[PDB]
Amino acid sequence: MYETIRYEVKGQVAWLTLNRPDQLNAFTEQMNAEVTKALKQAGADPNVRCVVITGAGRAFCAGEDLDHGDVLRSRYAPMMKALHHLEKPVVAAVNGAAAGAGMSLALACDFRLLSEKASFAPAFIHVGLVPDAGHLYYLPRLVGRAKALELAVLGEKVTAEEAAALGLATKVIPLSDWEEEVKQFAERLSAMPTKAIGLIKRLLRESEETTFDRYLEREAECQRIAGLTSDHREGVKAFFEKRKPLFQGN
Amino acid sequence: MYETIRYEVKGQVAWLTLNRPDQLNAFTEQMNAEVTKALKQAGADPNVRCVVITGAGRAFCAGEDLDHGDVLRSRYAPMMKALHHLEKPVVAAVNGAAAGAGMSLALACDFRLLSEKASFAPAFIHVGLVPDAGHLYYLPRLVGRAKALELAVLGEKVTAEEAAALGLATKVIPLSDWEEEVKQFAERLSAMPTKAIGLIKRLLRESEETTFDRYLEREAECQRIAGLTSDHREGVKAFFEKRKPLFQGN
Amino acid sequence: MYETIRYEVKGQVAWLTLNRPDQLNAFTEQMNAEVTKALKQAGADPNVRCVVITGAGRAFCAGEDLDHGDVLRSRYAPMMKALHHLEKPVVAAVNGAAAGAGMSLALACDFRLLSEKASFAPAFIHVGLVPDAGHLYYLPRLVGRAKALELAVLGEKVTAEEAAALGLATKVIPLSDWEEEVKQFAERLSAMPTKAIGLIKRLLRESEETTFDRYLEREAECQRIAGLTSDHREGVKAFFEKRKPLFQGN
Repeated sequence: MYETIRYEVKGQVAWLTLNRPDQLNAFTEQMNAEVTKALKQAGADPNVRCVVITGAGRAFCAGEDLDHGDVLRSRYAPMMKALHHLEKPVVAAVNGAAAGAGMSLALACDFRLLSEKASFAPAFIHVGLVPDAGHLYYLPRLVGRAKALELAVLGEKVTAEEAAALGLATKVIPLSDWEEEVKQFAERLSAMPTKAIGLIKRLLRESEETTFDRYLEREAECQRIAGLTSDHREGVKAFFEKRKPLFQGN
Repeated sequence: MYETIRYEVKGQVAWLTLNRPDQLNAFTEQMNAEVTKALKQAGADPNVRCVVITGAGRAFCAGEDLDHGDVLRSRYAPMMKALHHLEKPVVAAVNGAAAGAGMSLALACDFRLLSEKASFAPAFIHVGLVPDAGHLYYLPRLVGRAKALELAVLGEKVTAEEAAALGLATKVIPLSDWEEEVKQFAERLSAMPTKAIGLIKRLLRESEETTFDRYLEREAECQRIAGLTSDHREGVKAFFEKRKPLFQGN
Repeated sequence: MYETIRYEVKGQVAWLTLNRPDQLNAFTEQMNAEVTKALKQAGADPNVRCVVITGAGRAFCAGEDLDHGDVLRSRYAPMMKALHHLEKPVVAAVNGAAAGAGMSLALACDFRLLSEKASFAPAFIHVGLVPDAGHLYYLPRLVGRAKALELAVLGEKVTAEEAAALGLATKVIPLSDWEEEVKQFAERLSAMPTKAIGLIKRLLRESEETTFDRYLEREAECQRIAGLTSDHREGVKAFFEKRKPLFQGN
C-alpha cells in the first residue's frame, strides 16, 4: 500500500490522510511522492468527485521533517504541480497544527475547514528560510500583499479564529462536530457537477495568468464543454421541473 | 428606439436601464447588442460624464434568458469588451436580484449600489455551468481566490448586507431612499474630472496586465495627459483660491 | 550632508526622515534624488537591517510640492524603483498626514505604522490628476479593485482607524506611545534574518509578475540561497537547543 499516507475512497470522496503522526505528518521524500501519485489517481478516477486532505493524529502537517533548492524541485514541485492541475475540488481538513510547508499545502487547497484547535504557523523565517512549496504565490492571492508579507516576515502563528478573520478559513468547526461536518461538506461537494467545478478551477488558473481579452476566449471554450455535459441537461430539466437535480459529474 | 433597454441622458448622466421586466431583464441577443451600442454611445458622447446601469421592475438582471461558446463569443464578448474599455465611470445600481450573467455585469461596473432588497446569485453551478461573461476574471480581483471559488462552486445566494461584508457593495441603500441616493451618487460622479477618471480606469487595466517597470511608463504618460486638461488648471486655481472647483470633464 | 532628508543609522536601523517640515515634507527634485541615494545606501550597507521612513514635523508627506510625465519619469521613477528593488524591510512610520504621492510612498513600503493622528488622502482627483508614483499598482494589490477605484475616484480622506479597517495599516499607535513603539518594531525587524527577508521580498515580486510553474523555479533558487546562510544554521542550532536564535542578517 502507501506507507506515509492513507488513500481511501468512501462514497465518491477520496480521503487523502497524511500519515506520519509521530512526526506531526512532516513531509519526507516518499510522502511527497505518494501524495503526488494519489492526487493524480484521484484526478483520473471517474468515481472520485471530491478530495479531502487531512492529518492523522493531533496535527495537520508540521511541514518539512527536520541543497534546499534540489529538495524543492525534486520532491515538492511535482506534488504542488499535481495539486495545482487537479480539476476536482480539494478540501484541506485542517485538524490541528499546520506549519511550514504544511501551511503551504493548506493554502493550495480550494477550501480550508479548520478545527477549533487548528492553527497556521508561517514558521520558515524563524529558521532563516523563505516560505516555500508555493506559499508566496498563494498567500497574497488570498490575503493581499501587506498581510502576506506580515505573515512571511514576522512569522507569527495564527489561531483558527484569527485565520477565519484573515480570510484563510472556509469555516471553523467545533471539535465534537469535526468528523461529521467534514464528511458532510465533502459529500456535499461530491454531489455537485464535478466537471463544471473542474472547469471553474481551470478558469481561475486562466484568470491569474492571462489578459482580459484572452480570458474571455478561454471562458467561452470552457462553457461549450460544460454545456455538452450530462449534468447541464439534468440541471435544466430539474429547474424546469421545480425539482432537486441529481448530478453525476459528467 | 432601443427595444430591450432604455437609454436616457439626464443632466450629464446616461441612464442605461435593462428593460425586459417580465423576464427579470434576462439577456437576449438584441439586449446584448443594444447594451454594447449604448456603452459605446456613452463613451463617445462628450456630454456624458457618468453611466448608470439599472434594471426595470423588481430585479436588476437574472442573466441568460432560459453552442454555449458561440453564445458567449458572439453576444457577450462585445458587450463586456465595450464595458471593459469604457473610460467613464459606470455605476451598477442593483435594484433587486442579480443572478448569473446579471451578477457578472454588476461585478464589471466600477461601483455597485445595492438596494436593501438586492442579492447576488452565482447560480451557474446549479445548472452545471461555469460563471461567465468575465465573472472569474473580476471576482477574485474583488474578493481573492478563496471567496471567488466558494461563490462559484457552492453557488450560494448572498444578501445585500452579506455582499457589503464581502467587499461587493459600494453601499447598501434603504428602499425609500433608493431613487434619490442613486441619482445623487451618479450626479456627484458626473461633476468630477471625468478625463482623470477615465485615465485612472486605463491605469487600473494597465496595473492588472503589465509589470511594475512598464506600469510606471504608462502612468507617466497618463499624467502628462491629465496635466494638460482644463480640469487640472481649474483644480489648481480653486485650491490656490480656497474655492470649490467647477469641473467640465476635459 | 543631505538637505531635504535626514539619514541616520541607529543600531542596525536606517532612519530615513523626510525633512521639509514647513511644506509638510512635500517632494522636490532633490528630495526625490536624496531618497533614491539613501535607499540604495541602506541596501548596500551590511550594517543596515531595517529601514524606517517617517516625516519630520506634524505630517508624514503631503506629496508633490505645489510636463507631468517628465516630472514622474525623471524624479519619481528612480525613487520608486530603488524602493521597489530594496531587499531590506522598510517600515513607513506614518506620523501624520500622507497625501498624494506621500500616500503613494507609504503604500510602497512593507509595513505601515500609523500614529493615531495620521490619515491617507488620495487627493490627486481633486486637482484633476491621477494617482501616481506607483499608486495604482500597489493599491489594488492591497485592497482589491473596487476599493482602489473608490479611493482613486472619490478621493475621500481616510482616518488611521479607517485605514486599519481597509487593510492599509499594520497597526495604529497612540500618540504618547509613538516614538517607542516605532523604534521597537524597527529594532525587532532589524534582529530578524535579513537575507531571508530580502529573498521573500524578491519572491513577492516574482509572485506578482510570473506564472505558477516559473514561480516554483524562482522559489527553489531563493531557498538554496537562504539555506546556505549563517542565519539558517543559527536557526536550526537554536531550535534543536530549546534556545533563542541570534541572527546577523547573513
